[PDB]
Amino acid sequence: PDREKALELAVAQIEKSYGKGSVMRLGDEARQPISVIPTGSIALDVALGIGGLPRGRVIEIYGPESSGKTTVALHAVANAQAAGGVAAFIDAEHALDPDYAKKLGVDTDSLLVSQPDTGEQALEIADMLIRSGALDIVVIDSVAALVPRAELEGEHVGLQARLMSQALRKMTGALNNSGTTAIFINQLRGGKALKFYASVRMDVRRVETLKDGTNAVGNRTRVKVVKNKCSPPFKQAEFDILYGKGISREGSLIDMGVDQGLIRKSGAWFTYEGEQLGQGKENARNFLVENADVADEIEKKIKEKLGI
Repeated sequence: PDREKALELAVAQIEKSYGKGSVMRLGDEARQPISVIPTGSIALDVALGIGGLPRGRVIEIYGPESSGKTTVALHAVANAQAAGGVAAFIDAEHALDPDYAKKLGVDTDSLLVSQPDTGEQALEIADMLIRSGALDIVVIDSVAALVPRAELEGEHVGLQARLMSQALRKMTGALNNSGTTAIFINQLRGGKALKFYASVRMDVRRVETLKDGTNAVGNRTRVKVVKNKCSPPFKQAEFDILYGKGISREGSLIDMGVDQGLIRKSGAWFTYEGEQLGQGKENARNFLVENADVADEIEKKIKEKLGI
């Protein structure tokens, strides 16, 4: 007790001097904010502690080419919009499939999109939009492609990382005031700065291909929250990304349903509330999309349990 008070004291000071979430026990509960941006997977939302991505903060989603990181970012955009928010996409990759985006739920027609000339222009344009205070979310695709005017014009050579540092300093201010979430997408082969400014960092991988007899359906995706200033870090989540359709909300609800024991098994059968969802995972998955009311109740109960 003599020790516990001096430690609590120490933490309180640390917290007051450097920010809430500057230290925490990994077992601690998450302090729930007013609103967050759901990710598209409840499993990830849970892994994230606060039921989704935080507002007013920088976020980094990284992984190899074709890992699903864009898909996660696109789902963030869809939810933000679905709650009546405005969204922006700073595109230096020129890779966006809007039909795909549309099928996830993105209102593409009303999605702001910029295809910048340079790295600095991209980040300036980003800041300018953020300072409006009219945006809920902005996605920057991508870090690697934020090439500096000088490099794009002719001719020292370490300045791209310096451009990101400078830009993030400014942006972080604007983001905090505005309540806008910035997502940076990033490859593996200016991340040195982003790594520290980011309140959340998500490591995304493809784990394995999905079945459909002899032809596939998609990829089981794994995400580790390697950095989280809003809740205990180092948590991970797994969910399914189905080609042309995105994250299986339904499949994620089942997985977490059984994880929490709200959903039970009678062998291959999935029980809920004493009634059967389906035999095998895909019928359960299909049953939930055809029956939205019960899918929302499963989600309802999952959040009630975890306080998400």
